[PDB]
Amino acid sequence: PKLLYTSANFLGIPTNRGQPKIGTYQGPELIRKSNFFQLVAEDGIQLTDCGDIIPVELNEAEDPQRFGMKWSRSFSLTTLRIAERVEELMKQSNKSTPLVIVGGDHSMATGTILGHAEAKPDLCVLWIDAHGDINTPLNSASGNMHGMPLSFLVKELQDQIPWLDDFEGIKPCLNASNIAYIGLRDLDAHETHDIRKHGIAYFTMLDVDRMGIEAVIKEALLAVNPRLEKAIHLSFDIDALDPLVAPSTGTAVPGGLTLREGLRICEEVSATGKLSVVELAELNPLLGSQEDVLKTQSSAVHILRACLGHCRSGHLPFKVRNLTDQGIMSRAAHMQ
Amino acid sequence: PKLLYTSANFLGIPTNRGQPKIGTYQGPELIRKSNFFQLVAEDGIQLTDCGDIIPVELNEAEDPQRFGMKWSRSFSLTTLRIAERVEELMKQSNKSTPLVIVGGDHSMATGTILGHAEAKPDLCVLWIDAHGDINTPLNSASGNMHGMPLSFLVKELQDQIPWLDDFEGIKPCLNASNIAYIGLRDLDAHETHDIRKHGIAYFTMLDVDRMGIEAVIKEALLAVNPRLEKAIHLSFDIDALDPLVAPSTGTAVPGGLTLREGLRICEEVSATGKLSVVELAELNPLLGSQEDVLKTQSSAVHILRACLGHCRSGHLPFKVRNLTDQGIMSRAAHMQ
Amino acid sequence: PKLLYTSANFLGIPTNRGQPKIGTYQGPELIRKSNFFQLVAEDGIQLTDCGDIIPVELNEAEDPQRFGMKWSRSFSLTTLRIAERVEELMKQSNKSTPLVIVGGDHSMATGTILGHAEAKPDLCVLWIDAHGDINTPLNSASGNMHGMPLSFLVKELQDQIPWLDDFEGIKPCLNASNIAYIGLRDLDAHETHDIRKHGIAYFTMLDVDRMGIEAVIKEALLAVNPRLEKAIHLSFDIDALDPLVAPSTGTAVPGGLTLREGLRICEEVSATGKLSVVELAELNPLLGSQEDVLKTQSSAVHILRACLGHCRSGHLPFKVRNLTDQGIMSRAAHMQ
Ligand SMILES: N=C(NO)NCC[C@H](N)C(=O)O
Ligand SMILES: N=C(NO)NCC[C@H](N)C(=O)O
Ligand SMILES: N=C(NO)NCC[C@H](N)C(=O)O
Ligand SMILES: [Mn+2]
Ligand SMILES: [Mn+2]
Ligand SMILES: [Mn+2]
Ligand SMILES: [Mn+2]
Ligand SMILES: [Mn+2]
Ligand SMILES: [Mn+2]
Repeated sequence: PKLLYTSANFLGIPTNRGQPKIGTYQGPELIRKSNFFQLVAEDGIQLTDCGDIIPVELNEAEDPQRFGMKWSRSFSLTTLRIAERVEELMKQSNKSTPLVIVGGDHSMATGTILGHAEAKPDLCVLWIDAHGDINTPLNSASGNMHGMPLSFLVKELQDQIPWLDDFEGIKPCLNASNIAYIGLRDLDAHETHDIRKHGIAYFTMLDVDRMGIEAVIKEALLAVNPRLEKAIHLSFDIDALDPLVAPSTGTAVPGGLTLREGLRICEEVSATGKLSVVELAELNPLLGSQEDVLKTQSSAVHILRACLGHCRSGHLPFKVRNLTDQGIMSRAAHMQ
Repeated sequence: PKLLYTSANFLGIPTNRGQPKIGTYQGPELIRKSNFFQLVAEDGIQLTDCGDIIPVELNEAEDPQRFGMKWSRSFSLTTLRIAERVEELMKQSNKSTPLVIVGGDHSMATGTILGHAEAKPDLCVLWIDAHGDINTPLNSASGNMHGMPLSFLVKELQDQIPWLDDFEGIKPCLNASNIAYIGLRDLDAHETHDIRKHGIAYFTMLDVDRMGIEAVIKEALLAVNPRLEKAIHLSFDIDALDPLVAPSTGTAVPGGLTLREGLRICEEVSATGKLSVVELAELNPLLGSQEDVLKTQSSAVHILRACLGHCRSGHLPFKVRNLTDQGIMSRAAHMQ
Repeated sequence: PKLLYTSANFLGIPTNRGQPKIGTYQGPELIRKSNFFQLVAEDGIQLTDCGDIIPVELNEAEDPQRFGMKWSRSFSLTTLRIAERVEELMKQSNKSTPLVIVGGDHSMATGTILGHAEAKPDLCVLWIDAHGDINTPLNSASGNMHGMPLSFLVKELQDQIPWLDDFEGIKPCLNASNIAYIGLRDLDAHETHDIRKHGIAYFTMLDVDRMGIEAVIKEALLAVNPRLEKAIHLSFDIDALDPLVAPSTGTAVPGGLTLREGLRICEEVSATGKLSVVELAELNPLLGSQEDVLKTQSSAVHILRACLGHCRSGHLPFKVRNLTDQGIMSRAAHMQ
């Protein structure tokens, strides 16, 4: 059989300074420890583990609050380290070779999209999330960076981003028109304001309920990738899925996507042939029971396999086995 | 932004004599103890806690079985106390001001609808429930009052209600044509008989499966509130939701509404502008594990927020924050 | 009211040599121990417990591996014992009288279909399962018989079945065109190859997602039972349902049918009037927590009740109770 993607790269980013619950740094390990790699090879894909990006984690004294942001210099230093590594991987990829990134809290997305856009400036972004993650710093109630990662990247938002020297190299590489959200159900007011003002395509769980996921996917792809010309950066927050199916995550919100709805998003996005980067964020194996962690891990693996082209309707074998070749008598043969 | 309802009243009714499992009396506390009030205020709604109705709970000697009914004089005395309090609240409400009632087992509905109809005689009732709760007393296998509350209220059923002096003030204020059921999946035979005989609109989980919830809501509202002329009494039994999402309740039945389907019912009913009373019944925080109770509580809060107009697609902020007003340099400003 | 089936037979088959996890032999007991029998009688169906089939379980020395198969002589001996008993029951059934079989691992299906086809050679098979269970022996990675049961039965597969004397009486009684799958999401490559090559109708969770269960059922029935002329053998693997709703089973796969989707399959299949045999496979009450076992048991009972005609929209009573006959004064009567 033929594959859309025959090889793929894998990268861990154990960010944990974007939100205060310890454990998202164990995200990549949660996936490495799974049968993910084995299942992908069983499908005929050559998957290369490119290791982990080491985040910059400064101490309290070196990284005081600034404009309410917690760990903002850790954030900016990490953003640039991430961007550099992703850019480098995406350029040696130039059948494309998708990069699979396992986080880590969602604050990594500023860095991953930054680097990705360097290699492929024309990209679009599909943001699968219960949350907007597009708070500008003075509007954030939490001061957690994992709630702001897109705001630094969107050109139309720059008049609401306070200036900092160490953020200078974080160049806004996205237009509002290049992003589509699926799964929203917990926007902060100011996000709603920005999303509506600048016309960012979004499809909330309400849209998913009224339209159905099949149409929502079609609409999202239509909105930001009409003729499949652009590379896709698929940013998948695990908390988009329902807590019944992904409990081990920092900010669970009831009424989420079913696993199946999530698989459909990924299957469709994979099948475009334009999946350039997929990142899975906000796994925290330190949250919930042991069985919660397994449910979450399992959901992540199915989700990630779908992204690489796994087909729930089955895969043909590489060589068809035949009974005679082993010198073995078949029942049909025997009946003579 | 504008709201359909800018204020709202909140009332607890800790009924527990309608069914034998202790704990539904802790229902209202389960919700007060939650972030419900905070979330509602965050949406710009002024919510007034009107306290709890104290139920009449007689002892065994004072309240023997009568026609098989358990605690029927506690029921009738409580029905009148409830009716009086609700009538009083709904008249000082005369942008309507919705009343949110947290139970308590479902037997409270005889009282709440009675009083509600006093203030607004022309109402319709949307009954969201896995059960009919319309057993007449000699047909009830359990003798539990929470399985009979509508039978006393429906005019066409009065020839099957045995007469009791203390029930005289429970005047049948509903026509069969004023009620619509959504969510049914466990009707007793005699309920099925009555529901079909007198032509009560009903939509079972089977209808929900074949029609989809969007159409079922439209049909229900069409059946009992064609042009949105009537006040709506929305009686929401928590056990309508699936046990996976509301386990802490006395008579759980598998195959229920998803949380999302429930939210859609409430969102639609809210958006009519006719939500006059909403009541949530059969929470029992004494049932199930600690995590079961949290799941149930959480579902109740999302459900109740939807009823008051909460929007999963987001809310605009009351004042838009701007970076310059604080004397702060934006990144866009800096780039000159 | 009228019933499609007024009586029914019940048979346990505690197979456990088709897969290595101990406990599927407790399947039938799990259902007998439930309120299943009571609920069915409450619907007006006369259900006769025909006891259990005793499987042949040979020791290691007597049953070595052959062509990789584990316990293949236990399998063949059991297949014939099952076939004989089912044939006998289905002939004394000649309003049909459905046979309800509770397993037991799925390897029993070779025997049950064999015997069923003896009594009703013209049957079709609806296979509800996350798995294909149609591996030929040299293609099986596990060597577990519960993954092969259909391969011995399908005429087009016989050139890939190795001959064994003790399998001679296992006569291939099915054509590829007589089988339809619903629920697939974990086919082995060689199954996919066979299913596509010989044109077996199949509807995976992907089809269920895109088409919706209502259409998938219609298509399946169209594919193998166009004008409802054929008896239906409904082979229901509990692991077709989602692990959230049937956790206690040996090979759980995420992203399954909802309980409701499963009920719809059964309701539709029941309503054809052609439900001849229904079998439920792969219950293992030795797996999972106590609450997992209850969830699974409960799902099985609802599923099996649906198969026998249970209606979620309610059942009429056998005799309508009337208030006057007991010499009792109604409220309506009193108001004169
Ligand atoms: N887990 C997430 N987003 O994906 N949290 C964001 C929460 C909130 N919007 C904030 O700024 O903190
Ligand atoms: N929880 C409920 N209804 O909402 N129980 C009612 C059970 C049954 N119909 C009865 O009369 O007791
Ligand atoms: N539980 C099941 N099928 O229903 N297991 C089959 C697993 C696999 N296809 C095999 O041959 O072992
Ligand atoms: Mn996020
Ligand atoms: Mn999120
Ligand atoms: Mn109720
Ligand atoms: Mn109920
Ligand atoms: Mn099976
Ligand atoms: Mn299976």
